[PDB]
Amino acid sequence: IAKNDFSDIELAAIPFNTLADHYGERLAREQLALEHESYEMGEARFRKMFPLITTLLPKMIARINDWFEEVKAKRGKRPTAFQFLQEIKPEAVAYITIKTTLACLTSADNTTVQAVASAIGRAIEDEARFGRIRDLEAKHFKKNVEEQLNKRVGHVYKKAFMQVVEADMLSKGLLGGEAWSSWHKEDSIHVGVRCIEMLIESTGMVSLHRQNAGVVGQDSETIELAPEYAEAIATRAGALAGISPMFQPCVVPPKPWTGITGGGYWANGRRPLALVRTHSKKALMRYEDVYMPEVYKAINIAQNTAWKINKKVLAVANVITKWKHCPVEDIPAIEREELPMKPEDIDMNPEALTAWKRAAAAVYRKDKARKSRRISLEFMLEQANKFANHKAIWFPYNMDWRGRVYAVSMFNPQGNDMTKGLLTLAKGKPIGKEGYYWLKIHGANCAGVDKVPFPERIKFIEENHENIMACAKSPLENTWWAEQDSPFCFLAFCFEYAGVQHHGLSYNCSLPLAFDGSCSGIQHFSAMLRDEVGGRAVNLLPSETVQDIYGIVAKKVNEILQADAINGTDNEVVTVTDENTGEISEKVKLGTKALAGQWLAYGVTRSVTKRSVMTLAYGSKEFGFRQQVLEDTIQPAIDSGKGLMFTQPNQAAGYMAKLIWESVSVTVVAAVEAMNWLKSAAKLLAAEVKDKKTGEILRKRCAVHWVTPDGFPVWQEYKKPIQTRLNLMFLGQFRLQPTINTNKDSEIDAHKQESGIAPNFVHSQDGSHLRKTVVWAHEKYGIESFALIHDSFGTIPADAANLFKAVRETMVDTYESCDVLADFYDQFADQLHESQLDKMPALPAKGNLNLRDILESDFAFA
DNA sequence: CTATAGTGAGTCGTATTA
DNA sequence: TAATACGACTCACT
Repeated sequence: IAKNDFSDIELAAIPFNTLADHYGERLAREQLALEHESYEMGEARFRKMFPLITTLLPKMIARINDWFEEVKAKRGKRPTAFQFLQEIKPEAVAYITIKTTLACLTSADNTTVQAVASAIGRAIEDEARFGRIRDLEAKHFKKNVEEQLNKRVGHVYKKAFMQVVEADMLSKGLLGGEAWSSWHKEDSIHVGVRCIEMLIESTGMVSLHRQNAGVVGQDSETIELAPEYAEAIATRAGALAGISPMFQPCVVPPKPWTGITGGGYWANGRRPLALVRTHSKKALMRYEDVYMPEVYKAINIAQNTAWKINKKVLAVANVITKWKHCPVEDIPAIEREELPMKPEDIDMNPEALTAWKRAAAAVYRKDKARKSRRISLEFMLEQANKFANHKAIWFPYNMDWRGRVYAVSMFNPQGNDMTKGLLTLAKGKPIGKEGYYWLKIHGANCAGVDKVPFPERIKFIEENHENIMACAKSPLENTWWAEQDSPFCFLAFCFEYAGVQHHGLSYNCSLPLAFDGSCSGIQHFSAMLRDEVGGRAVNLLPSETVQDIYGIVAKKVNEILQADAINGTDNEVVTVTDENTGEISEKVKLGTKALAGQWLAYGVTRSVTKRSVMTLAYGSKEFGFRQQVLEDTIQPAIDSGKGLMFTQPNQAAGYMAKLIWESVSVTVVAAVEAMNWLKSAAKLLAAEVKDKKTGEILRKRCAVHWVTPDGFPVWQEYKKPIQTRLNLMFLGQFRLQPTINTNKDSEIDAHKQESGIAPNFVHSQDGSHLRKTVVWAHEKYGIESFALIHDSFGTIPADAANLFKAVRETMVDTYESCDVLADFYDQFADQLHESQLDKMPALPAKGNLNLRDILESDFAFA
């Protein structure tokens, strides 16, 4: 083990060396240096900036010292935060805070004092530990290594790219460990809050706002980025110049994963990562010695893909994102949106100061969103411009408790349009007729043209040749591209395309082209159940046309509407018929006849069913859609000015929720029958079997466990949090008493255990597919560069051909030799129940579909 | 999922510390 | 001595 076995001084030297031999000495330090930014800002690096940081940092740092004197100069008990914070270096505490606070303000929703406070403690603790070794480390790579200039060089602008290291040739000292916080959450939060409290004091960077003072289920306290400060981020250029996200890319290939922890990043002066993100330590220890060569292999392969900033697009982005009217109708506006005017009628409540509260609300709900979207954007731009020149960069990877693979860094290939467009693959190959083809297939997809057959997609592309060429030429003048669904990505396609018209198929392209799965989960359920009626619906089977589940699910809603418009119930009486005299209320019930018509008066298209149905693989049922249709279709309808046909809004949702559910239930009968078998399993596995008046524990509440095809075990165990509050005098102004979930966990939550299985299962299932797909597309075919995004697979135009069939292969290969459901039963059988037994099973029926049809399936990527 | 978390005041009793 | 900070509890809440 790295720990214990070695001494602080060694551990602080090992990473640098094992990283200097490879890649050179110049980068060796750049890698550690860069990583060290997660904890402290560099003296030289800072001073060199003579941006926002240049004012925050110094004032913040001074305030931490002032406080330390204040605390000591006083008799009696010392604030709990002190105890922990006093140990840590003020230059690190300040940076971690500022840095971390901002990153948290990127979330348009969870900016409650607890989320923020928690983040700070989680990182301030990472410096508390590791800080020593981190210091030694800085010292060590700051000094020049001895002799050999050929080894100290390394890089050299050649054509070959840095090669990853051999897991077998890795020093023990690099084998990480202990990647879990060890502080009681109370202490953690304690630290957090004070840091925050000090940020405010020294620099009014943020403010605390009381939200919904009174509501027992909504009340809260949140952090808001102070106005003047927010306006600088949107207005100035690079106000976040020296404020890089917690996790940044890499300048050298990521440390391979050999164990449960300590992979990806290199420095030992940091808090090691963790193969699997988990709710607890022990929970993560269940992977200590599992043995899943394929999982690690898939991961390690994924890390390797080299990326490079897309210089050109970075050039366009740096500009347009500062226009008082950007051509991209999505880039958050610069000028705040002014609140609605008041009808002057203050003393009237017909609906004035009744709904006006709502009117203003929305505007406020948006300003916050738009503000925090600006920060995320700015973070990306900063991160983009920061590595714009780097020949190449890499991304370390992680997994969620289900398996799904994720890029650790904030700015990563799994981001949004702009984020994606700013990136492209490091090395490419000559496009060739094969590539040029799909490069144009992607560009089509990049626009809202992906519901049609390939040939016809191609038409669209060539039919806009002059357009594509115009924009590529002068992007700031021919903004046609910025009017496309995936603007920055399309624009990224134009730069390449034109690049082919200027070099022929001998052109070397690296743009990552992706093939996204139609409707993951519904695909997977369909395969494991061989449902033909449903698989086709998604797209498993070949067709002349691209199937559109959300669309075939809509045509069915319509025919029921048509019929219920002709026939159907008749508007019912009131509540006086059920209870004569006393309740003239609900003077309306509305039958199916009226309700349907109201729907036929609105339209009911593919939109009205998209979300309502795609949340099927999330535990949604007929009751779920109710509150879904309402806010996603009717509410904003009324709220706009239309939808005046929904007289009794609450009832309309009820009618539609039914129709969608009744409609889907027949379309993908399988998925439904499978989700049910799983809900009916987690239930028994959860429930606490008890005897009548004896209460003896026949068998306790257990967790649902199963293993995925590529051999990745997964345990799903939702638990009930043990809460508590804290009494914190805030800025000596009032007592902030936040409710917080304590690390100590108790009884299992059978309700969430049940309603969470299905959605979790498939996701885990498509996670293994994504992995197998990386191993196959890497061994069978040359594909070595991957742009994974859960249900979207991408590579370079050259390798596109092979990846396109690779996904089909693995997809097929697995469900032909694996009965996941049965394999599941082989889990909770010999590991669950003792008495009942019956009234549970009934494995769903298998279908008449041929998993081979997939290979030839034209529009069923993934 | 990407972890997440009702609020402040009025009152007491307690170990701690200049 | 006698300040200090804060966990514990109980309440009322636009």
